[PDB]
Amino acid sequence: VIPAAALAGYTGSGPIQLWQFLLELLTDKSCQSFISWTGDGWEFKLSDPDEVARRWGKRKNKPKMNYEKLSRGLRYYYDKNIIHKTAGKRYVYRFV
DNA sequence: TCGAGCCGGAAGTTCGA
DNA sequence: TCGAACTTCCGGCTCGA
Repeated sequence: VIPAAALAGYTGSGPIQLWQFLLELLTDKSCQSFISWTGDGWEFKLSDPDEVARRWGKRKNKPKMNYEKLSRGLRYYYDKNIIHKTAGKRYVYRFV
């Protein structure tokens, strides 16, 4: 249930691109047991990023990273038109 | 009445060409 | 060698039960 490293298998061919990784993990395995992926147009909410949130901080050899970070670094990520957060709730994320 | 998560700004080091 | 890129630290705002 972690086909990320198996799907990616994308080697140390340079650090991955932030959103490309997140976007690759998005349209990936089930995502029903650890998060919520609607089966309609393109809506993505983070229900329980327990494995995602700790993988995010693990890549940096950092043991634990709360989710506030993503609301932090992901927010400042409005540099390119790639992932915009939804003004609906707070754990609702979206991509263009 | 009380706690929790989200956001605002800046600085610092490294990548590919 | 050049410029941009993503990360992390400090402290502050408001909502629901």
